[PDB]
Amino acid sequence: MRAVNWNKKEDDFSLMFWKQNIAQFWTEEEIAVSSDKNTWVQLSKEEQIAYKRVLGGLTLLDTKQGGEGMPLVLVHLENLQAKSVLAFMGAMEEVHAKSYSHIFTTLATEEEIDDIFDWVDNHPLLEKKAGIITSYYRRLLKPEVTKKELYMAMVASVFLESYLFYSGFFYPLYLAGQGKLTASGEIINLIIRDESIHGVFVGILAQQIFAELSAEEQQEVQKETQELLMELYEIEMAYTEEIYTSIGLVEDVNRFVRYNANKGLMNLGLEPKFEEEEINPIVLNGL
Amino acid sequence: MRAVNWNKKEDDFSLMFWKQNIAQFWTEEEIAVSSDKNTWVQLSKEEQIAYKRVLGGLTLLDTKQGGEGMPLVLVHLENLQAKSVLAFMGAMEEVHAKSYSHIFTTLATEEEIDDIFDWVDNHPLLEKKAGIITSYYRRLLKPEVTKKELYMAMVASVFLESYLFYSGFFYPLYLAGQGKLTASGEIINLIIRDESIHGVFVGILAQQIFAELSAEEQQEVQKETQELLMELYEIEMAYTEEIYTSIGLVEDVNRFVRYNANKGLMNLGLEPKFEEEEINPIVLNGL
Ligand SMILES: [Mn+2]
Ligand SMILES: [Mn+2]
Ligand SMILES: [Mn+2]
Ligand SMILES: [Mn+2]
Repeated sequence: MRAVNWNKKEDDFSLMFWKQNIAQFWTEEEIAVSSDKNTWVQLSKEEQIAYKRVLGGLTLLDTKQGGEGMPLVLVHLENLQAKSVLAFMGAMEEVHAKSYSHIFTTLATEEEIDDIFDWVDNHPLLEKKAGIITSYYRRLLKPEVTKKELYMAMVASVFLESYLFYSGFFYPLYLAGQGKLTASGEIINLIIRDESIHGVFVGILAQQIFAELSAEEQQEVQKETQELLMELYEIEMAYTEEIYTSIGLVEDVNRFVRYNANKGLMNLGLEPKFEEEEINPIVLNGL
Repeated sequence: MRAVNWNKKEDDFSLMFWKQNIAQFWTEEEIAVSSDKNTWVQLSKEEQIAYKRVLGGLTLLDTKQGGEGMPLVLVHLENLQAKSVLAFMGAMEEVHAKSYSHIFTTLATEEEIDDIFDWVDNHPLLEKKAGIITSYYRRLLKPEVTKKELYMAMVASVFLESYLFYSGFFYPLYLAGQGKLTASGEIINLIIRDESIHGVFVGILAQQIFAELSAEEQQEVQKETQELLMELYEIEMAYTEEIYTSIGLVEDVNRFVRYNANKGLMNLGLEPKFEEEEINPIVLNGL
């Protein structure tokens, strides 16, 4: 039975990703958020509610990535060095999820926080998008999985990591790029720094598996990936309209969703699907 | 679908375990092992070989705990705050496993390190003892698991990290308690500091599940647990004879194995099985 040996490379990249993930280690106690109270209180109630809602959705996605996505993908890997990096990534999803609570405890009353988790837990769009992603992960709950099943779980993980978070990341970046909620904006920027590297790494692993598929299974997975892309897109378009119609930003965020969906695809070594468009410089300045 | 909400307690202990696990965070790059070369080179051939053999075994066990044990147990938990702790613990098993390589790269040649991993990978005792523990984890590879199956996976996990590692931990501690290989002994003490709290935590969760079992399943699990304890003890007696006969420390290590088996039992809220004996004061000083 094999032990992990870091003095003999199992691949060309797991060590550098390991070192970068651990270099980027952080926890919420390193950022005081209370100085955001000042700008929080100058936001309209629509702006506040949008911010809370998006953070709630992000919390849910990270809870699923830490609790199901990284653990079930990593258990089936044979590459012990790569497994290690995914275990570390998995812990950081929990650090991310807990981070949002740290922001909530400063910006919202105990009752307002109950409100938001009730809204998450009962939300039909969040349930649909989480249900879809996690159905690929739950296929892995069996002793032996096919390469195709593992590949599609990794596509789903990248689509979560690189694509589905961004309808949520948009708004904290937008506010931070205007000097509002800048402490919370820092925390969001730490999460994004981690997720950028998560997405690349999982996408490298997927590309490896794809090369081990037959020409046929390669076609089947391309067809499934395009369908998954578009089913999530339709959910995301409904989610952005729900969240941002009150504040006039639906078209802005839609551009940023498509931009990030193309980044996910590129992480998988696939061609972009959406035409390039001008993304808001204020959110680029919040990055 | 539920998101983790750290502003409402899901139990009355996960938060303090989360904080302590993260307070204890460390990385191998924080301990330079090069000052150990001095004492390494004054060890006899028998001593050097026993040290490399035990570090090899420990590398194997941490590999399985990070790669199967924490992930499969955590995925079935419903408590989202507890899940989070276990995912953090899972990443630190990979930090543990990688730390042994860090010790190896300073003490041993590339060829010497190949020799060790060839020996761990083909070792029949290490295979049997890993295989026994990992068989409880592999039962969890299915959509629905029983309370009984989860409980026995948690017993196995505590048996691994409160009991099975200690036939290995003994030697680094025994050397470090004589002022030898003290830098490596630091890294071993950091691993033990983690494992000590991993064990307590998994055992709290096991006790919770045991309370949700029927009286009859409670009896069945008590029986399985005692049988498991003793099957592993027999394997440990063979391992300790193989490793420590050459250096005159078999009876010393056997006492430390029993002591730590009693700790594992106590972590599960069970009675100790072995008499209290005096453990080698030199390993206590290494700790
Ligand atoms: Mn995350
Ligand atoms: Mn991630
Ligand atoms: Mn460990
Ligand atoms: Mn452990």
